[PDB]
Amino acid sequence: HQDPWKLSADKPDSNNYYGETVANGMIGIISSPEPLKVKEVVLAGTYDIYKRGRVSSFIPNYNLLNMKLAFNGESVQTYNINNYKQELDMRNGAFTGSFQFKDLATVTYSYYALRHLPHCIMMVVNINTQKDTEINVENLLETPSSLNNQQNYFQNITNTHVNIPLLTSVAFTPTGRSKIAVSNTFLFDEGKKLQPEILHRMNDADMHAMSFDKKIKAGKTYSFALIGSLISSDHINDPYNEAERLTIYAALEGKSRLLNRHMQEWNSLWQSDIQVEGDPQAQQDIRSMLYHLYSFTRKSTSLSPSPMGLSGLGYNGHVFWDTEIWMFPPMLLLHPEIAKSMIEYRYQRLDAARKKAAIYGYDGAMFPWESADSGAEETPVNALTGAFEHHVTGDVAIAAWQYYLVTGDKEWLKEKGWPILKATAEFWASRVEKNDKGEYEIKNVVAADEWAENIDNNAYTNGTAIRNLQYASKCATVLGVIAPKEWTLIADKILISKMSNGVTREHDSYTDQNIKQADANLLAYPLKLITDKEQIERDLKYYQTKIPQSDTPAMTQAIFSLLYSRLEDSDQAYHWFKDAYQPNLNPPFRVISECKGGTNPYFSTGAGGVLQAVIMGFGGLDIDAAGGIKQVKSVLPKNWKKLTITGIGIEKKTFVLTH
Amino acid sequence: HQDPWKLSADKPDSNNYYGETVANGMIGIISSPEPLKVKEVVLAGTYDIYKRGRVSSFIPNYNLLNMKLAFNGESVQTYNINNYKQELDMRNGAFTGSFQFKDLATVTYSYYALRHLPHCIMMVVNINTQKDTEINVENLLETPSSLNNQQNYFQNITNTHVNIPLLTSVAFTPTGRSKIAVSNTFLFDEGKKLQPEILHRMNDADMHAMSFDKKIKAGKTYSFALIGSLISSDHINDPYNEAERLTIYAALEGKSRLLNRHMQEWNSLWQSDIQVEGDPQAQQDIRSMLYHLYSFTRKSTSLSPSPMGLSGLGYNGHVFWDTEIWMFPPMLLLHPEIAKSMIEYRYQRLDAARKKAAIYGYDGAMFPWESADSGAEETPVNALTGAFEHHVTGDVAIAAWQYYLVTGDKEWLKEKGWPILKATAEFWASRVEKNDKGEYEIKNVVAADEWAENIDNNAYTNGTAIRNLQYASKCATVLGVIAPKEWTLIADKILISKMSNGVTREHDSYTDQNIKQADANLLAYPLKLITDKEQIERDLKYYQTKIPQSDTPAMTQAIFSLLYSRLEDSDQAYHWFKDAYQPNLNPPFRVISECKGGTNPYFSTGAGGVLQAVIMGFGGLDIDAAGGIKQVKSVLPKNWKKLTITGIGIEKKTFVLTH
Ligand SMILES: O[C@H]1[C@H](O)[C@@H](O)CN2CC[C@H](O)[C@H]12
Ligand SMILES: O[C@H]1[C@H](O)[C@@H](O)CN2CC[C@H](O)[C@H]12
Ligand SMILES: O[C@H]1[C@H](O)[C@@H](O)CN2CC[C@H](O)[C@H]12
Ligand SMILES: O[C@H]1[C@H](O)[C@@H](O)CN2CC[C@H](O)[C@H]12
Repeated sequence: HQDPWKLSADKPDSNNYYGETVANGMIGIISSPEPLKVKEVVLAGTYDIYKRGRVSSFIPNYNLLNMKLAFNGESVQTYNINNYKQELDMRNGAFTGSFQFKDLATVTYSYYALRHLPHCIMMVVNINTQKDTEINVENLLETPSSLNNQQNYFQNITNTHVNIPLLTSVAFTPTGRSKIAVSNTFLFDEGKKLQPEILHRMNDADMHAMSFDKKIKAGKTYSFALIGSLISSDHINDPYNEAERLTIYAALEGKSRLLNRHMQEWNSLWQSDIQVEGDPQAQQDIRSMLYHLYSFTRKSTSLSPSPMGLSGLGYNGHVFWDTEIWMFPPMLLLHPEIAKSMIEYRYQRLDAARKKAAIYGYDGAMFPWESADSGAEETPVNALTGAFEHHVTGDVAIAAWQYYLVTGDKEWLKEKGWPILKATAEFWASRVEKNDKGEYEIKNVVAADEWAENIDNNAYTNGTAIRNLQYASKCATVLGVIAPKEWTLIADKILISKMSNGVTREHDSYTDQNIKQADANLLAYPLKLITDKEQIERDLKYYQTKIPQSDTPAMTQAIFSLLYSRLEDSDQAYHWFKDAYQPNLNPPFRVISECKGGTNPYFSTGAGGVLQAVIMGFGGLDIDAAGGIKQVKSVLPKNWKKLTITGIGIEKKTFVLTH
Repeated sequence: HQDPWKLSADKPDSNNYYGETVANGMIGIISSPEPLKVKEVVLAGTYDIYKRGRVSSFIPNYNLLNMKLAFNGESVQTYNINNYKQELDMRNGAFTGSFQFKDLATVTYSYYALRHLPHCIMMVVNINTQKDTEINVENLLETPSSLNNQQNYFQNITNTHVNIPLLTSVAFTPTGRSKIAVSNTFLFDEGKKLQPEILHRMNDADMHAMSFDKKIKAGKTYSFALIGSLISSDHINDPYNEAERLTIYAALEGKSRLLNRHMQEWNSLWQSDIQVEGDPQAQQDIRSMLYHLYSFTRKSTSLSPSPMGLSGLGYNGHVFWDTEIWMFPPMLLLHPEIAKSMIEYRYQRLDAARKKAAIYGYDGAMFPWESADSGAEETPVNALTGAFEHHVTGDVAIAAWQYYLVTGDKEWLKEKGWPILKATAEFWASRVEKNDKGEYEIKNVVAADEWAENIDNNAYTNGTAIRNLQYASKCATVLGVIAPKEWTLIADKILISKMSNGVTREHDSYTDQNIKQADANLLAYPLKLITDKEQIERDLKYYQTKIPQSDTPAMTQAIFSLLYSRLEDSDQAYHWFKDAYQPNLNPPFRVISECKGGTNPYFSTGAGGVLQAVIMGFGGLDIDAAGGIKQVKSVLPKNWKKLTITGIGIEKKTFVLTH
């Protein structure tokens, strides 16, 4: 089960099973331990009030691939099949199940979130008979109880060449905010005259289904595919007609054309890759991390991933600084067009950030702690982060500036990056308070260490303010504009304090408390405000044991690893690399939970950080403050013979590291 | 009762009481004669169909500060209080009541529309008892009859340090257009363990309340605050969660931090001030006028005041040329950032003006007579002003050009000013008709003198067209773009005619009719098309007695005053200054009604005009046609020993005038 491209499970155990996701950055499909079922389907960009937090959320959507198969009237179930296996092929995001049904047939099915068609999904089923048999196949469209006011339709789209039977449902999110349309069809190889007749049943309020029978002689392969389109009023004006249109189009493209396009797009994604010799387990784990980030983002969009991407409803689908600081940097180096989508999400939401600042008594743009459709604040009101954790504004500025550093796109800097940098700097200029000594303070925040609430002069927050003001000032120079001289004055006098032992103090009330996650250490990486190796080391020694084992997110140990790599300490770097994610795994596919021993995968934020530990730490790769990518000193794990990182920077460079 | 900073009323008489307003440009709170109550609360930017005119209106909102206080079960009433006094502190917009309850305790309360937090209010209550006693306090959220489909909630927001009890209501404006949320909490000094238990009652369909009891020992002062947030779907997508978020935020900022920020913002506003020596009554009156304008506007927004600002529902909250010509000029000189918001309102509504022009058969932008949320026409259809009073378009142009003259901001001129000037000049170019003699006429309008309906070649209207065309042409030159030569050709030949006595004729059917308000005289000031002193004087002599005493708005005598000041006639200037507002006052705070002996305060338009009579007339200050502020000859009232005007223009100049 340590293939470098494929994650495999024998005999899924539903009592201890965490499903894997396939996704195209628009739809995510999460696996069920049951054959020919899916657990959950999530559509990006569709939010309504629903369950957790009393705020907007991703909505469980139609499990559009759900299928029932019977052989001579006997329904196929976990209990009456054998040699059942599942496999995720990370090369093309194919999820495949295979099993034997008694003495009758082998069944294999593969499904896909098509990479070129954001709103289309396909499942291909192959039946190989050992005896004469008759299959009954049913595709069910069950309206999830997250939706309401559903309608269940069925029709035949015909001409002289085709009969495309469309199974369509239309329904609404809880408050009516979004209209969802789903339309499915079967694809056959045998042609209009010989294809099975499709029956339609509407026997329940919340479910209808299309079905057929097919006799298959012993020794034959019979194949069919289900194609489905899933779209909403958040994506298109008329989702009903558009879903049907899309499914007709896809059906007429056909399975082979669809998969070829899909494969070509996945091939391009994997032109940026990480290869490790001497550690098959690391190789597979890292490939999984890349696979998840690639599946949970999409170039040429304004979409940004939640902490759980499209693996489910984790954290309501909301967008956090997890994108800017954790998922964005690895994607910026490997596929800058993906990073461009992530920053586009914030650029499009700059007006909402301007509104938030005004409501809370500040200038410029104040990005929300949690963001969704509008760009307004979406944090649950019971969490003080929403009102008080303000570093997110600086996080967005840092990412904006980095986008320009790595691409060198001055047109983008003028049209998009400067609007962000200017407004965010205006925010910080209005957010600081000057004291009697001429220092600038940022008082009453929630720290990056979120356990420290309503404290003053948080190290990370203050650091992000400094960087935002500096980058805005640098941006202004690049574009030949005059930046307020106050931005530099303020940046140079924002307080960052040391305790009497010379360690960076996390906030003004900090002595020796346990902390949730890295904060002061973030000044060393990513901010690079602390570059002195002795200071980096002192801060590591003091804070590394301050993070408890329980209830602490995977936003710490990857940074420790990276910093120990930059200090050329292989043993410590490797220790922290493993600790960053191996204690957070769930079976059978080694998906990553938020915390150690947690059960809420897939925490793409954690993957993002670990990828930085590999690329920026072990690989020594770094965003050069004067432009482009450079390489600094690094070390590898003892047991790693070679590290190869491909497709880095706009020059698409390959980096090879050995002992 | 002639403190220069405070308006005071002893023992409010509810049979003859017109309340005063505190406001932050977003929320206005109007006083009740009753202790611990408010009369009315208005939120800017929220409009729906409601009562007058069958068009969009401000909506009476939650009286969110309404409180009941009892001492040992005995509620506070008219009959059991003494030494009851109210005071408005204009320095910081604090409305304070104080009273003695029997011989047992003294009570003070102060409330604020917080200046830095547009959507937050606070009331602070202090109780000093002379014997041991127990108070019961109730805060009530009554849904006004203007709203529907209300929901009444209560909950505790906790952590190890705090228990913030939130009293929240959500409701809808009449047609469902806007969702309103209000959320209140109590602030205590004593901390979570010792603070009173908060009870919740929901005994009515349209009212719920939170309450507590507190024992107070003899000789001690007990203090608490009520904080409330009031916001709508016009302001934020999710007003429900945003109100609760805001109130939590405010509570954790705390009273002292909130009032410090409030005070700092008010301090800045009063850096522009008018000081009069030798007339305490004038000094107080003028401070009131400045106070109301400062309270009813907001820098760094796109908000514009209605004729009654946030003092009530007067004229449905709509925006009229009252802003551009009456409130905007004094604010442009004192605080250009306030003027900037006023013109921003129009800029953001340029599309809607373009739509109006197209619908009425013209080119360019035709600004509506009455504006609200969209920028479309909002005048009641029974008033011919909405279809036919077209000078508003010229008024917006004049203000836009003046903004540039006073700031010299060429970037603003390019991005915003020119778009307005260009489109408005295109309107006038399409609005005029050329006659046989080569003159340009503007036929079938309602005059600035609104009593003249469906007449031709109104003096003021024609003059605004001339200026709009001139200013647009000059703008084009500044920016180096080529302006249609037709604009100057037209401007030079727009008809303005004289009667046989050499007086400017109001319109083509005018001989000697009574007029509603200044019209022909407006050509002298503000337009400055008539500069010849003998002409100005003849127009004054003819028209000054044409305005009746009754049913004529405070949009005339201030201009007469200013013009007599420019003619250096102190007696006439002072006569008209007093006549402009003193006959319009309502007790006990000397608020200003629209007309003489009227009962509909507060007419902020009138204050705006009178402020021009003071600044531009007595002070001699003037917007120079070539840029900046200049000073022309003027006189003072005999009894005024000194006039000091501070914070004028972008140089923030002080002007001092004596006899
Ligand atoms: O942004 C992080 C935060 O830094 C952590 O304390 C964990 N949080 C949980 C949800 C999201 O991942 C968020
Ligand atoms: O804002 C986030 C925070 O970043 C996370 O650590 C988890 N919290 C739980 C509720 C809310 O989503 C809040
Ligand atoms: O614009 C003015 C108009 O010039 C006057 O005749 C009175 N009107 C009443 C409402 C608003 O003040 C409007
Ligand atoms: O247009 C305004 C006019 O400017 C005012 O003098 C009052 N009028 C009454 C109805 C309507 O608001 C109309």
